[PDB]
Amino acid sequence: ALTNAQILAVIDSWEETVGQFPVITHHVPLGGGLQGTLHCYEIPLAAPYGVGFAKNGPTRWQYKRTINQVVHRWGSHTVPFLLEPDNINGKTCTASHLCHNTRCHNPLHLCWESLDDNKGRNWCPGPNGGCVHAVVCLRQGPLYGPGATVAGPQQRGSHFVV
Amino acid sequence: ALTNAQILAVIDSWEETVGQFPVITHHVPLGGGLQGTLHCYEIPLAAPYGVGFAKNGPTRWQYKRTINQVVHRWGSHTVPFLLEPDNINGKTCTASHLCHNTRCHNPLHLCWESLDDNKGRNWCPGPNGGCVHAVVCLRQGPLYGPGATVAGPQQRGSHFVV
DNA sequence: TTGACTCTCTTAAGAGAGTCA
DNA sequence: TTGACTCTCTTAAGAGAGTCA
Ligand SMILES: [Tl+]
Ligand SMILES: [Tl+]
Ligand SMILES: [Zn+2]
Ligand SMILES: [Zn+2]
Ligand SMILES: [Zn+2]
Ligand SMILES: [Zn+2]
Repeated sequence: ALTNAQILAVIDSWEETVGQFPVITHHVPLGGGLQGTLHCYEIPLAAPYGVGFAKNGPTRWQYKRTINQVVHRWGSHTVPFLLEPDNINGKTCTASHLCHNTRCHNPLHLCWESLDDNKGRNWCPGPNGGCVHAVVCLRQGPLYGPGATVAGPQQRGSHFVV
Repeated sequence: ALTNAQILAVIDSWEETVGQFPVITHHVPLGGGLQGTLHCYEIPLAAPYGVGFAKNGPTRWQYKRTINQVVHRWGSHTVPFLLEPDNINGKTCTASHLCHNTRCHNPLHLCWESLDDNKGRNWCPGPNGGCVHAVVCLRQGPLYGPGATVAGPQQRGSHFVV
């Protein structure tokens, strides 16, 4: 098992490497009709990605470090949270992009929460539109809005009441 | 099946059978500290479920009818929408429970929308809490709230900015 | 020890189709 | 014809692990 010092060193080498990713400025909706700016540190689209990083899926990467001849590997966005509890309320903790930008590995753009909380940020009105998340959103969710419903509630007869 | 008249006959037969399901009253949060009341028509927990209905999964059912001697089968919640486009913006249309009650088959609790719109209703603040869905929600989403984030955005060094 | 690939799995909102009687 | 079971698949937010040099 890695000591807490070894984990800290893993987190430090991860931050060192990610800090050299290309930094892209994105203008984003905050809610309430406001505009804000996020700076994402984006993993490259193709190899090489950076020391310790490899792509295991179209938008999935892993970080790998070998310590005392033992290979350790983590999901690439989970590394900032290696000193945190890994579950809550019986649910696994997941890396959650506050910037909604999968390639971004900026730890200031990530939080550590259940998959349901993670997903729900897709529909949040944003920090200036009424977000109620205790760890506040950085932007309005990309899927927030009136939606595109094709057909609403309806019946042909009179068998039903709401 | 194929013709419009045949499709109307399927919707009417479905409504007649579901109109005989047990009607269960559920009191629900509306948002804004308000409460409302919904009447769900709930498919039975075990066989028999009703004429034409069979369970294909723990919370999945199908409706089956024999038309021109050929069996036609649909997901049990899709029948009200058989005359609607089955996609929108290149996304499949799905039956979306406004009451968030899978066993309910009340078509006044169903709409027809992309899977993303469907999912997002889980986190909607509700019709009295700021819902912006064009086809309005019937209740606050069961997952709306501050969340239970274990760790927020953080860095150990000074390589990152928001 | 390291890079660049390969594969399958989880979750919770949803689906389609076959085997018997 | 109808009922009651079986099985796997889709999506988009997320994961773990093997092989080879
Ligand atoms: Tl997310
Ligand atoms: Tl739903
Ligand atoms: Zn970012
Ligand atoms: Zn939020
Ligand atoms: Zn209902
Ligand atoms: Zn809504």
